[PDB]
Amino acid sequence: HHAPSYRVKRMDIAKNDEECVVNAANPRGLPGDGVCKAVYKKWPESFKNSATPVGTAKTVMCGTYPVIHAVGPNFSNYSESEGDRELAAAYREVAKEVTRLGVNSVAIPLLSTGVYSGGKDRLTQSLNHLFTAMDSTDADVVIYCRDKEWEKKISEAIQMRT
Repeated sequence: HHAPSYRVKRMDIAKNDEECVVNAANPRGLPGDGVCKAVYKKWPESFKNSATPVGTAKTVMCGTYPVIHAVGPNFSNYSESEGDRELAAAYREVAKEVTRLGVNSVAIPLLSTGVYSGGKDRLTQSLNHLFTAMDSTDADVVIYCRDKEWEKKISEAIQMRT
């Protein structure tokens, strides 16, 4: 009867200690930048046939370790309305993959907050969708960020729900 938890860590997600990782992927399975680039530096072979549409997730196993490539929308290309739907869908596929894989924990970045943000602060939007999808899962979720003010805000958002 372990208590499923949410935690935040301010560090490179490629160094995670969880049972699987969510990559903030692009649709074509390219090395990309930011989080995707850091994931490519550690598990480049996880990009073998990882291309998948926006709003979906595709898991590639690296030995026993799952890399869940979750493709959020680029808000430079998507409208606020359609991008919101796609961002929800990506996270819903993450929850389904995490459940299917039977993992006890998962490392997850905030989708669509880096170069896909359209130059808007999307912390609250992305985190809200992350919770909406992951709340009904029982895996321990560890959210990764790099910015210290973002760490504070994510931590505050987690603490205030209980």
